[PDB]
Amino acid sequence: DAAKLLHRERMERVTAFLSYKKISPELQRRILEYFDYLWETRRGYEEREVLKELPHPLRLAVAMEIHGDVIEKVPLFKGAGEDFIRDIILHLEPVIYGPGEYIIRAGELGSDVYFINRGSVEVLSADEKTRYAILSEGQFFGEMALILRAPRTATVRARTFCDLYRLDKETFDRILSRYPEIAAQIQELAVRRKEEL
Amino acid sequence: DAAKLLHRERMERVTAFLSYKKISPELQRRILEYFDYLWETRRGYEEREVLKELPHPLRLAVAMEIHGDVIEKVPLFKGAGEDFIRDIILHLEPVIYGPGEYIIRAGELGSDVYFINRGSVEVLSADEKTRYAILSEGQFFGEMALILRAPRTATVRARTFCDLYRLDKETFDRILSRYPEIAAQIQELAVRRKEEL
Amino acid sequence: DAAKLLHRERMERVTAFLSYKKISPELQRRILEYFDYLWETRRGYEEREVLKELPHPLRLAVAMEIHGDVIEKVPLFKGAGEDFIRDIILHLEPVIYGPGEYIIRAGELGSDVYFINRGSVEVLSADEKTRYAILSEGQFFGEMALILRAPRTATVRARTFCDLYRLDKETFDRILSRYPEIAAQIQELAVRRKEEL
Amino acid sequence: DAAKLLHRERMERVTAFLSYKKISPELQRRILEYFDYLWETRRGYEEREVLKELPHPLRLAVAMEIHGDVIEKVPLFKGAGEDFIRDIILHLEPVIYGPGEYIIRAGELGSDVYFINRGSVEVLSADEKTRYAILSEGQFFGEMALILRAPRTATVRARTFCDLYRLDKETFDRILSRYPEIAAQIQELAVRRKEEL
Ligand SMILES: Nc1nc2c(ncn2[C@@H]2O[C@H]3COP(=O)(O)O[C@@H]3[C@H]2O)c(=O)[nH]1
Ligand SMILES: Nc1nc2c(ncn2[C@@H]2O[C@H]3COP(=O)(O)O[C@@H]3[C@H]2O)c(=O)[nH]1
Ligand SMILES: Nc1nc2c(ncn2[C@@H]2O[C@H]3COP(=O)(O)O[C@@H]3[C@H]2O)c(=O)[nH]1
Ligand SMILES: Nc1nc2c(ncn2[C@@H]2O[C@H]3COP(=O)(O)O[C@@H]3[C@H]2O)c(=O)[nH]1
Repeated sequence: DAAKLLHRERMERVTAFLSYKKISPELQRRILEYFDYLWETRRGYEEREVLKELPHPLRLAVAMEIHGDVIEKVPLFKGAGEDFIRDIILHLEPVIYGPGEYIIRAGELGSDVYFINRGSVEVLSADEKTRYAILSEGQFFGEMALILRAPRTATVRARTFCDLYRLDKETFDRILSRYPEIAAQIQELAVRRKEEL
Repeated sequence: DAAKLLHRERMERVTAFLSYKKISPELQRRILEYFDYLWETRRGYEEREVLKELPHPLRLAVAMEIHGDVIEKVPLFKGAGEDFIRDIILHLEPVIYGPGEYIIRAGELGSDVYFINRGSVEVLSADEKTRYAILSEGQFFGEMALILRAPRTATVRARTFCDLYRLDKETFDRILSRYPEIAAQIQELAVRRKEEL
Repeated sequence: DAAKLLHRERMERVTAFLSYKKISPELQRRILEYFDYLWETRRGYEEREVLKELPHPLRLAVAMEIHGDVIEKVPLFKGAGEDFIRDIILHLEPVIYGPGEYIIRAGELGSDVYFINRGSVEVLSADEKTRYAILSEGQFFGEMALILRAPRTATVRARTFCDLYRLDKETFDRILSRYPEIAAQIQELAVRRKEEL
Repeated sequence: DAAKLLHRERMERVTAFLSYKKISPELQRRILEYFDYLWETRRGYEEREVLKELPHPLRLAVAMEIHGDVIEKVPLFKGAGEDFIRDIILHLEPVIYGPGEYIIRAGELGSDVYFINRGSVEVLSADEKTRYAILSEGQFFGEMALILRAPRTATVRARTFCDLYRLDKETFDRILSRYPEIAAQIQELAVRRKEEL
C-alpha cells in the first residue's frame, strides 16, 4: 500500500546520500534509528500534507483527536477550557529528539517552548556539571527565555527518545497575552525555577 | 479522464490516514461527507492551480464568470460598479462549511468576512442560548470585528452545507477604505446589528 | 520530445476545466488563442524553472541573451551602461497581453511599469472617448503612477498581441533612486505627459 | 541508480532549452562545464532537499560533517568555539563560480560575504587596472560592505573554479553582533584593507 510504500523509499535516497559523502558510522546509525522511530511512531506519514487537504474546521477536529494526549497530560492544558485548546492545537508542532540529543543549550537566543508527550529530558547547567531536574510527560521547558526576556537559562538534553510539541515564540507570546490566568502560572514557575538554579 | 481520476485518489490516501490514527466514526463521516460535497460542487478540481496557468486578465475574466453568483445575490455587490467587482473578485476565497459547523465563535480575534452564496447560517450569542438571526444567500457576516474594532461579537454556525466566500481582513480593510460609499453601508449595518444584540 | 510534450498536456487539463464550469465561447477562445501564442512565442517553456537550475552569474548571462531585444529597442536602456542592464535584467518579467485586453485602467492604485518588446497599445482617457497616444516597441508606460505619486492617470489597452516586460514598483523605485540621470529623463517625460492629457 | 539517474536528466531539458533560444556557444559551454563540475563535486545531489528530511539536530550534525573543511581552513573559524560553529554552519550556503566569473563588482550594494573552500580569486579596482590581491582557501571577501557600511569597495573575479560559502547580510550582521571578539578581527582587517587600496 501507498506510503507504507513511499516512506520506504525516501530512506533509500537519504542512505545513498549518507554513503556518498561518507557520513560517520555513529551519525548514520542515528539517522537510521530516527527513521525507524519515525516509521513506527507516525508511520512516517505526512500529517503535514494530508491535513493540508482539509478545511479549517476539519483540520481543527482531526488535530484535536490525534494530538489529544498532550492537552491531557499537561495539568495546565486541562481546565484551560475549549477556547484555549482550539486556539493553540494547530500551533503545537510535533518534533522528535533522539536519546542524548541537545534540545536547548544554555546561552542560545531561542524562545521556543517544548511540551513533553513521551520520554524524559534532563535540565543542566551551562558546564553540564549540575543536573537541576529530570522532566517527563505532562511537563514543559523552554518557557523562561521569553518570560525572563533572556537567553536560554539552561541546557536541556533528551535522556530517551522524546515526542515533544514545539510552540514557536510568536504563538507562545500571543497565547501568553491572550490568557493572563495561564500566563500567571507559567510566569510563577519561571521565577520559581530561576530563584532556584 | 484526468482528475475525474486524481481526485478519486487523494481520498484514498486521506481515508487510509484516518484509519491508521483511528479517527472517530463521526469525524470520519464528516470528512467523507465533505469530500463527496467537494467532488459534486467543484468536481474537486483545483481551480486554485488551473487559474495559476493564466495571465492576470484571463484569470480575472474566468473568476468573474465562475464566481458571478455572489456579486449578483448580494445587493451591495451590484450597482457597486465594474471597478469594485474587478478589485475584489480575485480575493473572494471559496470555502465550504458542513452542517452544524462553527464558522465564527464569539470572542475570537479574527476579522475575516464571509459572503453566503449557498446555504444558511445562524447567528448566536456567546452562551448559544439566543438566536439573533438566520442568514442565507445574498447576506454576509463577520464584518463587525473590523468595523467596531472588536473581538467577534457573536457565534455563527452553519445550519446546512454552505458555500461561503471568505474575504481576508487586509483586503476587507483595503476595500473599505477604497470605497467609502459601500463602507458607509456596511458600517451602518454593523451599528444597527450592535444596537441590537 | 519533453515539453514539446508537456506543454501539450496542460492545455488538456485547462480546456477540460473550461468545459466543466461552461466558460463562455468568447473567453474559451481567448484562452486557447493565448496558449497558441504562448506555445509559438516561448514554446510554452518554463524559462522560469530552467533558469532556476543555474547559479546567479549564469542566469544573469542567459537572461541578458534571451532578453536582449528590450535593452536594445528602448533608447533609455542603451547608453545606460552595463551596470544598469545587469541590475534590472533579472527583474523584467515577460508578460503577454491579448488584443483588446486592458493592461491598465485609469484610477487604479498600481505602479507597475511596462516595456514594449513587441506589439502596440493605446493610451486612453478614463471614459475612453479620448485617445492620447499609440505606443509600440521601444516605448514604455505605467511610469506616471509612482513618479507623480498618484493613481493611474490613464487607461492602456493592447491593440494587438503584446510582449511586455513588467517591472514591479519596488524594483522600479529602487532603480529610479539608484540611477538619477535615467530617473531625470523618466520624470521629465511623466510631467510632459501630464501637462498634456 | 536514482539521481545518478535524475541529475543526468535535468541537463537534458536545460540543454534543449539552450538550443531553442539559440544561446551563444560560449555561454552554452560555460553552462555544460558548470554542470559537469556540479556532477563531480556534489554529484549534483540536492543536499538542499535530503537535509530537508532530517530534524534540526540531525541536519546540524550532517552539515557539520559534510562542510567541516571551511571551519578548518579559516583561522577565524577555528578557536571560535563550538557555539559559533553551530550558530553559523546552517547559514553557509555552498555556491560555485566558474573561472573568470564575477562574484562581486565594485560599486554594487550587496553585503553578502564569501568564504573560500577551494579555488582562488582576484581582488581588483573598479577599472580593473589594479590587482590588490589573490585570495584562496581559508581566506574570505565581501565583508567590507557591511562593516564600512558602504558599496562594494572592489571587484572580485574567480581565477579558477571556486567552491565558495556565501553568508547573507542578515546572518552576517547577526553573527557579528553575537560574537564581538570575532567581529573585532574582521573589522580590523576591513580597515587594514581600506587604508590600503
Ligand atoms: N525543571 C527545571 N527546568 C528549568 C530550570 N531552569 C531552567 N529550566 C528549564 O530549562 C530552561 C531551558 O532554558 P530556558 O531559559 O529555555 O527555560 C527553560 C526552563 O523551562 C530548573 O531549575 N528546573
Ligand atoms: N444578522 C445579524 N448578524 C449579527 C448580529 N450580531 C453580530 N452578527 C454577525 O455575526 C457576527 C459574527 O461576529 P463579528 O463580530 O464577526 O460580526 C458578525 C456579524 O456579521 C445580529 O444581531 N444580526
Ligand atoms: N504616451 C502617453 N502615455 C501617457 C499619457 N498619459 C499617461 N500615459 C501613460 O499611460 C499611463 C497609464 O497610467 P500611469 O499613470 O500608469 O502612467 C502611464 C503613462 O505611462 C500621455 O499623454 N501620452
Ligand atoms: N585581500 C584584499 N581584499 C580586499 C581589498 N579591498 C577590498 N577587498 C575585498 O574585496 C572586497 C569586495 O568588496 P567589499 O566591499 O565586498 O569587501 C571585499 C573585501 O573583502 C584589499 O585591499 N585586499
